[PDB]
Amino acid sequence: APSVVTGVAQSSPLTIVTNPKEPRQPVPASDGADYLKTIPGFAVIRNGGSNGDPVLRGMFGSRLNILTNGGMMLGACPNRMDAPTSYISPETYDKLTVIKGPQTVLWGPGASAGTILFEREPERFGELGSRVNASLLAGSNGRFDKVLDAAAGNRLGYLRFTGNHAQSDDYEDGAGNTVPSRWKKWNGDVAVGWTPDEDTLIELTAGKGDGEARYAGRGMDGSQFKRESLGLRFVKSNVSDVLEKVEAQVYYNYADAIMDNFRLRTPDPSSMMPMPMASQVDRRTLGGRLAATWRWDDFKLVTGVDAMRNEHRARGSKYDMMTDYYTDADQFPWSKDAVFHNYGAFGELTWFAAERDRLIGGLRLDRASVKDYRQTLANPTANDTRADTLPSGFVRYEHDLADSPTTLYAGLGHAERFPDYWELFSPKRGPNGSVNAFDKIKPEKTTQLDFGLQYNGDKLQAWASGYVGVVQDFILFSYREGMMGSSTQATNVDARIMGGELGASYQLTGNWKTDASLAYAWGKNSSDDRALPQIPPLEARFGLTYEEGDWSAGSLWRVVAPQNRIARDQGNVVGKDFDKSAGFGVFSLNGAYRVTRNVKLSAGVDNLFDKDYTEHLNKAGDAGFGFSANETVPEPGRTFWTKVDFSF
Ligand SMILES: [Cu+2]
Repeated sequence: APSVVTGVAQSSPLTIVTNPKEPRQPVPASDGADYLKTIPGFAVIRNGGSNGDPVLRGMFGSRLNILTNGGMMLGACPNRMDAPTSYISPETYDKLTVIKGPQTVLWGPGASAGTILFEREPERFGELGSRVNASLLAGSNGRFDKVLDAAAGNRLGYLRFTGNHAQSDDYEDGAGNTVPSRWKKWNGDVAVGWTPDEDTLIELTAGKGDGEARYAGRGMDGSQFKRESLGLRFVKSNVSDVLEKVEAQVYYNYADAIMDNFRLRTPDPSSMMPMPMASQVDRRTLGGRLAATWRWDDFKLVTGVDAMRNEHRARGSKYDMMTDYYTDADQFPWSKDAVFHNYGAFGELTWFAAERDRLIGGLRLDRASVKDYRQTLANPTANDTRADTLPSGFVRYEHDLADSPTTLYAGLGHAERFPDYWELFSPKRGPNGSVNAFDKIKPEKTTQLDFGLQYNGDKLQAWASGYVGVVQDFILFSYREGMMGSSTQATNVDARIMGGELGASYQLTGNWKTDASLAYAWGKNSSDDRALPQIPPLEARFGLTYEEGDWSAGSLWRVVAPQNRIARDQGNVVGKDFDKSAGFGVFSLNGAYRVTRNVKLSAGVDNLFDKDYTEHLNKAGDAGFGFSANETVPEPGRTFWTKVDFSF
């Protein structure tokens, strides 16, 4: 029976696995963050119509470790207008995996909050054959998506093409105002795979993508988000009796971004930027991974190394005051400001004691350097390099109850994250006493305890996952004051965090089903005896479902508490806290019909009751567009969408 997705269970301890090709009930804006909105734990900062910044249990930014096909794609805007999830079209992947908390060491450094894994799976052709999947979505406000996934091959290897094109106009809020929010996005990507015998795979991949998006939050819109990307991966299997797998992969991703104030808006003569202005930035990322999995019937061991160089450059437009001329950014040389390296080694080990007891541990050690290539701002850290060695690891114990189909789990984790591009270069001020941020921001050290349970019964599925943690040298942003616009200062503080997520799924009759989910996050700034900023409020979802093995309808109610813990004028590189937030409820409806084996119809109405509201985390709306300099960007009002999936 064909459904429409509205939440995801925790399928295993701390681990959520979904297929991002299923329709989702608050229809996602064709980016990475909106596909995480359905998973309890995740909030999204809103910037406009798309390209939100994702947040997991209140943690922001590089604390989330988002990988696409094992590789890592970093954007270039100093103010994270193109966060790593903005280059992702989840409709083109096949699997989405979320691992909550510092509880894997297999996928790179600094995963304090969690790991997110969008991946393509290799084809499985036997005889000579072909396969086409395609989808079309029309919705309110000029929403149109077009998605294609096609492949061909036999048992010796395959060609696969995936690609999408998606766009929408400005949406409107619960009060009929239109919000600066149009966007456009395309992606094209090729993969060639060689399977010379059943144990061997060599796959080669490349693609490009591009997009634009109007940003209600910011003083500039994204007129270009160019992506060029390349990858190679080698996998052998059954190398020996113990050696079960050897994986090597190299990835190259390149981001090339243009933000300006004149292509998607007109400059605004009251603001700090009253003339046409364009900012061009790029980000070149090269990395790879080598890994061996060993298996001997009571133990599994995975050992590997991984590396990563990333480079960052900028160049602006000019504008002559006495001529009204305007020279563009591409008429000038790129100016490097930062290069980052990381090398790491890792080991993860599982013990299958009995069949109701499981022990997992992992360790990883990291060498992480950054060089500051800025010559001026003169620059007291010009051409300075700095590094650190960061041990990280975790232990998880899982035990199944002999009685019921219940699983309990507890785990302890410790993660050290080196500061990222935004934490060292983007803040105009560093800590009191510092020459700048690059010199003094210390790495972040998180120590967290994760616990929860699973119940998979006949009519009743349920899961919970809680966390408690301290964070030493949490990298906090303080906007505090303005002097020519708002300027930030990065600092290090100690903090306490705690929260959890739970959910439940009950089968009423054979056709009727209802589910629920709750998500909480709490955070204290222990160094200053106040709350942590940018924490989302407690939130709850209720769904009702009718399936008749041919077609289904669904109802959804999202209920969100107010947030009364705020730390005004503090936050991250993207947003600051200003006001306690109002709660709200939003109701939604969906159906689905299987027309034939190949053609599946879906449709929904989002926010049926046209609620006027704003999430706590959304950006502070511009004021060049009519906002009171602090009101946050409003969520869309009533919206309809319809989608056809065909798989011939
Ligand atoms: Cu920008």
